[PDB]
Amino acid sequence: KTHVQLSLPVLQVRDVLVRGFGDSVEEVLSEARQHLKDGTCGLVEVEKGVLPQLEQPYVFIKRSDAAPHGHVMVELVAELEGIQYGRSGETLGVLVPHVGEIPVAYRKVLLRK
Repeated sequence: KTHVQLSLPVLQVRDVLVRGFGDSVEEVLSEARQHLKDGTCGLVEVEKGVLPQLEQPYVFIKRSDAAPHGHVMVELVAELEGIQYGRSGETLGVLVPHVGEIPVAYRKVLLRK
């Protein structure tokens, strides 16, 4: 399937144990996609002071369209030293590995895979 319905655990930035997916734009997009498939991917909602507490490169989910079955259609955009790899809509948040942190909420997304 080109799209996959996911429910992403929303994590508080200060709870996150593994603060990024790796060391290159290509690695973090690779790792993010694998964690999304394996159900081991969390979402941090971006506000003032969040991104400096996470590791670059960042992986964002961004709205790709204006929402089947409650699931917002999203795609992945990476960012390193202020350059983004991809073009998409509004940021829903930054992706991180999920290693058992307790979420505050779930974000239903339809991931372009």
